[PDB]
Amino acid sequence: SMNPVQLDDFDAYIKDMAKDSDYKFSLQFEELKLIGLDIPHFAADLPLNRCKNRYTNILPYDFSRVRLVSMNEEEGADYINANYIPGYNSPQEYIATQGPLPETRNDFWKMVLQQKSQIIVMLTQCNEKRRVKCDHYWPFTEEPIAYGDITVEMISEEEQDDWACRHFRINYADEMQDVMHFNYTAWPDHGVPTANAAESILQFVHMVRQQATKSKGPMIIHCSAGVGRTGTFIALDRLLQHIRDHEFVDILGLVSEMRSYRMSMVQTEEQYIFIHQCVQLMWMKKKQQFCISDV
Ligand SMILES: [Cl-]
Ligand SMILES: [Cl-]
Ligand SMILES: [Cl-]
Ligand SMILES: [Cl-]
Ligand SMILES: [Cl-]
Repeated sequence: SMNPVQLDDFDAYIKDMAKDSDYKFSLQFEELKLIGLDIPHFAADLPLNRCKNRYTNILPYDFSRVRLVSMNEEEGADYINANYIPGYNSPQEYIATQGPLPETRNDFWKMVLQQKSQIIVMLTQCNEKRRVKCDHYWPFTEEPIAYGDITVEMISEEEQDDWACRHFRINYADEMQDVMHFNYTAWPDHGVPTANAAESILQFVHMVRQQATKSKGPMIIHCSAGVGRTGTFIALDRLLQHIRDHEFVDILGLVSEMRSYRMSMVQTEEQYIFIHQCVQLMWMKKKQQFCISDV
């Protein structure tokens, strides 16, 4: 479950991964399916926490789960469906979480505050094609809204074709924190995304990364399950940095590592292949960069 590939061999690699109706893609993916099967998630299974999980089979591992501050000995007080994930720069660079439910939106804001996260990435619209994905857990207007103990004011909201950016100021009594929220709204349909789809997503990943160099705390990433589009964005973000610095990539290693921190990161084979497609584009662009001589 690591397979590092030299970038000047990546073209031939993906052609081989693609032969026989993507057979080697499937085989790697079947390797990945096994990662984390015997890592405990006892907390995720507590009775009082059943209603805090969007899905019954997307549960946070106990070792990497994010804990909320607990006033109580009440069961599951500290629980949220979120895990820390390593990144390119730090071992707790990200938090991958499900899209908040109405019943957990308060818990979600508590996490943002307690974790001192200044960046939230949302890879879904609240509803898509008449299916619920995520509660609209932030305000609709500029008027501050109380979410349990934490008030959120939208300071600004900028909408583009494929994404929107929102500045939130959050407070808990005398404690105040500023948070940027980035919502990608054009996540492609099943199955082979266009060239423009891949380019749009890479542009989005680039913009979030620019804000991350200015900020501190974990970067919170969610979709609906907090595994599929979420793992994909995290993979892409790390791969962008990696490919800037190196002449090789290990995508298999990368997803294997992520699945050790949260189950089912990169949910589908189609997403796994999409990562490879995005890496082919990153490589093309780096090769364009090679035609400029500075040093
Ligand atoms: Cl950890
Ligand atoms: Cl850390
Ligand atoms: Cl403060
Ligand atoms: Cl890795
Ligand atoms: Cl996809």
